[PDB]
Amino acid sequence: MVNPTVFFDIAVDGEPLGRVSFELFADKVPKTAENFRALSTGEKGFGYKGSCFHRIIPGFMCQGGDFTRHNGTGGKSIYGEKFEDENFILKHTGPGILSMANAGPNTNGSQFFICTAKTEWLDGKHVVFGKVKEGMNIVEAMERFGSRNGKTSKKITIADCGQLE
Ligand SMILES: CC(=O)N1CCC[C@@H](C)C1
Repeated sequence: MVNPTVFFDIAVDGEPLGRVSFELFADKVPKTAENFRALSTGEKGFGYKGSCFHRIIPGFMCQGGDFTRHNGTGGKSIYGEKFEDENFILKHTGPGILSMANAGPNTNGSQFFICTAKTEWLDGKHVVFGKVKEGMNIVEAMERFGSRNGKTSKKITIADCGQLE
């Protein structure tokens, strides 16, 4: 087929950091890939633009996607509020993996995370659906504004986002 590609233009307290692009595995997880793709373009009237990465843990991951409450408690999918775990075919093999954040089985909304390391303990618990294609240096830069518990030292936001391919 043709896995779509989306981008995020990251900012720190408004100051431009850089662009990160992701390939979405629509071929393996079509429903999960579509949710992220649609939220990246904002076609449903809501999405990632303007939202922040509320939890960043060095050597672990960068979490974001809460465009409703903006603190890790909200966010919503394009299929209503929450949707089921599609499948656990793909694993958290290393840095760059794009996966779904959740509050337990079948509670996928809009929140997601970018791994900065292999996180195999999350395999079978979080739906992996994409991977960073370009701008891993920017993800590594974001990681420097995080902390051990996850609280960020500065506001890391998605200044702009959309579809590339
Ligand atoms: C609860 C949840 O979805 N997440 C995202 C992945 C890393 C976890 C510590 C938190």
